[PDB]
Amino acid sequence: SPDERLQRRIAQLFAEDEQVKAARPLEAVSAAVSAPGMRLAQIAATVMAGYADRPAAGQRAFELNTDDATGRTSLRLLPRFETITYRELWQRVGEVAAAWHHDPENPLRAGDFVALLGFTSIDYATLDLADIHLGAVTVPLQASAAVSQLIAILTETSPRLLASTPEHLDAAVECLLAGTTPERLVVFDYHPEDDDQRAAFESARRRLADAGSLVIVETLDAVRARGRDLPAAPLFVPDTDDDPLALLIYTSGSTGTPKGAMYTNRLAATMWQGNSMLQGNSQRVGINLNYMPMSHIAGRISLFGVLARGGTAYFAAKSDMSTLFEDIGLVRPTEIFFVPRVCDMVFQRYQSELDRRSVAGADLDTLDREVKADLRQNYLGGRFLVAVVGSAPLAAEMKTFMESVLDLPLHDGYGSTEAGASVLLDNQIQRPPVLDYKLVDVPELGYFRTDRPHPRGELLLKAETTIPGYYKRPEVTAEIFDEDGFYKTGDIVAELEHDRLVYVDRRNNVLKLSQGEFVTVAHLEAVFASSPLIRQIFIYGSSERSYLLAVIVPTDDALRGRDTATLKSALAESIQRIAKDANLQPYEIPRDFLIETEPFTIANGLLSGIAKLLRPNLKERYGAQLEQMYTDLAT
Ligand SMILES: Nc1ncnc2c1ncn2[C@@H]1O[C@H](COP(=O)(O)O)[C@@H](O)[C@H]1O
Repeated sequence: SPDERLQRRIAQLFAEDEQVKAARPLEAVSAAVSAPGMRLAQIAATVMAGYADRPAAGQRAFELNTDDATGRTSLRLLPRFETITYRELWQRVGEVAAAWHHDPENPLRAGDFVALLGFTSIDYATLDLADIHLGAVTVPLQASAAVSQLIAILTETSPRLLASTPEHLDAAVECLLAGTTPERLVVFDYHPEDDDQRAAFESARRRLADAGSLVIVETLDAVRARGRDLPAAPLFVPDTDDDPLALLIYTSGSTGTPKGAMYTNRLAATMWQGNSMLQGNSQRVGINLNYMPMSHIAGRISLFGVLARGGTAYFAAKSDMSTLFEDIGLVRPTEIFFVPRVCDMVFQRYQSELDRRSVAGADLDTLDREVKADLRQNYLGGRFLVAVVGSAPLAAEMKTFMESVLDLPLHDGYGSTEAGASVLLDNQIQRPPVLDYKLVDVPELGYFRTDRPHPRGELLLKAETTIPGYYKRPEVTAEIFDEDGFYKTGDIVAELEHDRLVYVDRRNNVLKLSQGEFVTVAHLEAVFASSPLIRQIFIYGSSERSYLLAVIVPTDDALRGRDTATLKSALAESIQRIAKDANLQPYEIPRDFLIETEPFTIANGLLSGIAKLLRPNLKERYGAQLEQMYTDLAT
């Protein structure tokens, strides 16, 4: 059977693979972690002691290369990873915490805010745990946020320390020049031998000097060396009836201004011991590649859930996924969380390889099997026990495809920053943490409890993992809870039967075409991902119009040897074939579109940090062009 075959691979792994064998969670440690009165920092401490000698975290090895022509010295990555142990990481954490707690003039205290501007890394983990160690509130800033937004965040949270990576010092210094509250700027992920990083650092210190700031600019290495000669810091443990704030996770609802979702000491502890499948509540060996930012809930769960199981968390070299598959192939994780964008990258690799190897003497469906086998064992590392997709919808055909590549199920996990990570797993309500739910009719979008095969409406939730609200935004907080205490997800679902729900789309993505047919734009975007010719797609509509438009980023091979006209016909053809396969309505098919050779990225503000389309920014970028296309066509 399919499970039988997969279970045969795992038995081989545990017989043969000694890294895997050595990373099995310890029952005694898991027991201690799930102990009743344990608070967040005690959990961290227990894990670190319990797994002290094991590799905890890894990063790419690197070299420093001097170009004798330019004279410039740059950090260069090597194709391997280096690890540090639980003991070493915790030692580093304790050093930062001692430095902060025992500072002679201006020490940090429980409840102070600390702001962090980074990706995900050993240094990030060090700073984040040190906050936890002292009961400081972590504010992990989104790299994708505009400086104006960052300043808004800092104004609101009044942190006493700001920490930043070199690539982010430009935004960090503008925040500090603006008269915000941090007293120290701590640079991390910092290699002074790299000229570009050194220049960013020395610029940062000299601009703050020139401007007469009293901010102390320093390196994380220097903070650690200082704490190394200071007494041990106390471990923060709130009293039994207290649940102080521990973490703010900023998230942008249906339009991009950040609101800080409040995670209390208790809610943050669920990332170590809550029951998702990627949370630390299991005995699965956790060797994983962390490629999502610590500013997002999925990044934090990926780190803390792995640490909770005594596994090893490897950090991706880059935040834009440009090293993602090289990293996965080197790490060979025993688990992944996919976002759909990553499934896209796998599909594009497949299409490319298949097209390339499809020579005259080929047997094609045996070739398909061979390309997928190569993807599986080599591109993705061949050590997977489990796979999950989440954060955004995956179309049925791409799910079918990915399962064919992985040769195991691809679990669909639905959750949110506000509601919690688990909520729905493969269409099944997860209890715990869900306490109850209901569907509420949405008459103006055509979703009623009395709809056709299955009831439809907005999902409203109660769960143990729901946030209490957003930090200092109580009128915004008021709107996400109904009179009875239900969290309004803003998501449309269908109820197949009790506790079994199918995600449709966000309420705000449901559009009524003029003839009165509703379309779901994010869902249709997912469907057209299966076009072998489409690299990215943004689908756009107007309720004043009868049909959809799109902005399509073609693949490199789709582009090759074609002019604009030919490229459009080829895309249009592919679009029709995909629509047929997914049994789409005629009105669900983009009837024209813009060709865009510039990919949507984090850097140009069109992708989020977890590679989701940022709809408000895409509407602002292409909306005028698109409406003009509507007008030209109507003419
Ligand atoms: N498995 C999934 N399928 C479809 N959409 C999802 C899934 N998981 C999360 N989402 C979407 O992501 C939103 C939460 O985003 P975030 O707070 O960034 O995790 C949800 O309200 C959904 O719109």
